[PDB]
Amino acid sequence: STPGAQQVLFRTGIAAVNSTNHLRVYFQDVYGSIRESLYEGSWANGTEKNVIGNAKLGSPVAATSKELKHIRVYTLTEGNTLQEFAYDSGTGWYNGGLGGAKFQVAPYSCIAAVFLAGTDALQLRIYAQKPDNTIQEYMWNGDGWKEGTNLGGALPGTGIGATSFRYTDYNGPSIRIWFQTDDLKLVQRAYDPHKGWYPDLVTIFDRAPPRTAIAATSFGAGNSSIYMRIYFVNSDNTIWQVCWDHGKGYHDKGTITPVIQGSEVAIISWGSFANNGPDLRLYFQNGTYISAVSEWVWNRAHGSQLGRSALPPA
Ligand SMILES: CC(=O)N[C@H]1[C@@H](O[C@H]2[C@@H](O)[C@@H](CO)O[C@@H](O)[C@@H]2O[C@@H]2O[C@@H](C)[C@@H](O)[C@@H](O)[C@@H]2O)O[C@H](CO)[C@H](O)[C@@H]1O
Ligand SMILES: CC(=O)N[C@H]1[C@@H](O[C@H]2[C@@H](O)[C@@H](CO)O[C@@H](O)[C@@H]2O[C@@H]2O[C@@H](C)[C@@H](O)[C@@H](O)[C@@H]2O)O[C@H](CO)[C@H](O)[C@@H]1O
Ligand SMILES: CC(=O)N[C@H]1[C@@H](O[C@H]2[C@@H](O)[C@@H](CO)O[C@@H](O)[C@@H]2O[C@@H]2O[C@@H](C)[C@@H](O)[C@@H](O)[C@@H]2O)O[C@H](CO)[C@H](O)[C@@H]1O
Ligand SMILES: CC(=O)N[C@H]1[C@@H](O[C@H]2[C@@H](O)[C@@H](CO)O[C@H](O)[C@@H]2O[C@@H]2O[C@@H](C)[C@@H](O)[C@@H](O)[C@@H]2O)O[C@H](CO)[C@H](O)[C@@H]1O
Ligand SMILES: CC(=O)N[C@H]1[C@@H](O[C@H]2[C@@H](O)[C@@H](CO)O[C@H](O)[C@@H]2O[C@@H]2O[C@@H](C)[C@@H](O)[C@@H](O)[C@@H]2O)O[C@H](CO)[C@H](O)[C@@H]1O
Ligand SMILES: C[C@@H]1O[C@@H](O)[C@@H](O)[C@H](O)[C@@H]1O
Ligand SMILES: [Cl-]
Repeated sequence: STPGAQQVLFRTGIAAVNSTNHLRVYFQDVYGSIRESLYEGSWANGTEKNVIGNAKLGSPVAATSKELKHIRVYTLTEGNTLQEFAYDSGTGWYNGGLGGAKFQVAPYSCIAAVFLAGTDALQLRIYAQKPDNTIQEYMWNGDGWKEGTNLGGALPGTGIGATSFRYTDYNGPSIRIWFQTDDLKLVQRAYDPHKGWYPDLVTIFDRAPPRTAIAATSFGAGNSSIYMRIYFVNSDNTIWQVCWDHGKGYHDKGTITPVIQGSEVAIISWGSFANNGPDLRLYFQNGTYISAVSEWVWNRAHGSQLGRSALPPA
């Protein structure tokens, strides 16, 4: 290992945000602090100096952005309330208003977060699990944090993945979330502006490890068209990918890369098939320097490859 890698919590929550190939990755250190590593032509940071706040040890870590102008990082307090670390260009980092609402969630809750797509407005949707094991949506629409739609029961401790996109023929954003139910299946719920939340769950994987990590992205929105990718840790101790492609639906799935038992997972993307992409980056723990965070890359030029073997501070 390295003194650097040893600072990274084993099975840390992982999140990532980007503006094309300008990357930020969030993780928890062994003292409970949330740190940011960065890629701006090369990897940097992830040190004691790149602390953006503190969270309960073992906390989920979620993040969403509007390019790198506005970044929001979500975690649990020691009291099992949702909290938020915020960055705005020109202001830097501060404690977001989410914590002030004191939303109490199950101590084992995960978190997902999206900015709503296709608007300049800063509108956020956060997904977590309440003590009754239901998935609750929380909303910011410019005038305080409020509860949104309750999305029903899920396996206690389920991973939660989420993405927002805007079809170019729609007048408003869509949302898709993924989670695990008590029967251990992985499922999708869906929100469109005309149907609201679709009544029924769509199964994307028949049986997954209990509380397996779940991470999702979408890209290349067009007229009533989208591409989506969902990742989770399967029982073979690897990340698997599930593929939605326009015109084919949920038509394929397969292993991507080995991880440590119980690794968490983050995904970012940019670009589209129509324009010499997309690009995909996955972050996870695969045992490099024991506890370092590693990267997997997909692009058009070279397809599937391992990227940075050990992210800063390793
Ligand atoms: C090794 C090398 O010199 N090039 C290969 C590498 O590409 C990286 C470079 O092309 C670099 C040029 O300045 O641009 C990088 O963006 C790219 O790296 C990858 O993407 C960035 C955004 C981060 O995720 C990096 O950790 C990641 O490695 O890798 C590519 C594709 O995987 C090609 O092999 C290049 O030949
Ligand atoms: C690549 C690099 O060396 N970045 C360092 C630099 O980053 C900051 C500058 O780019 C600055 C220009 O006005 O804007 C800052 O907000 C930016 O901060 C970095 O990017 C944003 C989006 C956040 O992710 C920040 O946490 C991150 O630091 O200078 C800073 C210190 O000011 C850091 O050393 C970066 O390493
Ligand atoms: C300038 C200022 O006083 N900011 C404090 C205020 O933050 C809100 C304002 O910053 C407002 C005007 O620019 O923008 C809001 O977006 C912002 O709230 C933050 O961003 C939104 C998208 C949500 O993520 C919020 O939870 C988050 O705070 O009030 C906050 C508390 O809400 C802080 O005190 C800011 O310093
Ligand atoms: C897959 C398909 O073509 N039809 C399903 C699907 O409905 C589609 C359909 O309404 C089209 C209209 O062009 O818009 C979407 O593709 C929609 O699917 C919804 O969004 C996609 C991105 C996925 O997340 C999908 O799971 C979701 O349902 O779903 C409906 C459910 O009412 C029916 O199952 C159609 O037969
Ligand atoms: C839509 C479809 O049939 N997908 C196949 C396909 O996927 C490839 C393929 O569409 C080529 C076309 O030359 O473009 C990419 O390689 C695409 O890859 C898929 O999307 C990228 C973003 C990644 O998520 C990657 O993991 C994924 O496979 O061929 C592959 C095998 O090479 C599969 O058979 C898909 O189901
Ligand atoms: C985008 C939509 O915004 C509000 O209407 C919420 O009540 C819905 O759950 C959804 O998040
Ligand atoms: Cl110093």
